Amino acid sequence: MGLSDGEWQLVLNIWGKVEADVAGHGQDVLIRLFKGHPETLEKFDKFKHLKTEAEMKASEDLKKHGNTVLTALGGILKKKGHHEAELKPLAQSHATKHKIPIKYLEFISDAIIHVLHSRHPGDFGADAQGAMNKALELFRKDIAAKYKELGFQG
Ligand code: HEM
Repeated sequence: MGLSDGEWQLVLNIWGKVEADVAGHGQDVLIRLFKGHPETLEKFDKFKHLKTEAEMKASEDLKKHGNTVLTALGGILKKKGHHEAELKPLAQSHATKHKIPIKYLEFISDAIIHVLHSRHPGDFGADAQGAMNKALELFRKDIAAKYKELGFQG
């Protein structure tokens, strides 16, 4: 499931563009997720009134959470697969506290890739698309393994 040095470079190069506006990207990611898959929004009680993209875009609380999400994922990707320590706390909370079905991680992955297409069409070429998909697939695999280790079957 691993990535070559080349594939990681493609990943970290496009990620570098995300780093110019982590909160903006994070915001757009959660908007895509919540609009494409409303069942995910149901996990955030404090966002229940947010129904339209405009309402979501206007929420600084949602933007702040977007920042929190991509900051954590950024820490993980920069480790190039060597992300045990970063994944431990995240699997623990998401498996045992928030109880986020593993499927929803695939949805947020899709949403991340969508935002990258939206914001960086010049720089997010097909090689970088393939590599990002691989990187997110590794992330999902490793966390899904932790979920089961923790007894979370959702
Ligand atoms: C790339 C995947 C994800 C990353 C990196 C991520 C990261 C985080 C982080 C860092 C936090 C705060 C610390 C913590 O509680 O662990 C958090 C909280 C949370 N996450 Fe995630 N998350 C991801 C996916 C998801 C998805 C897909 C959902 C729901 C469909 C979700 C639901 C939540 C909820 C409900 C909280 C608590 C929010 C609050 O009460 O303020 N997460 N996430």
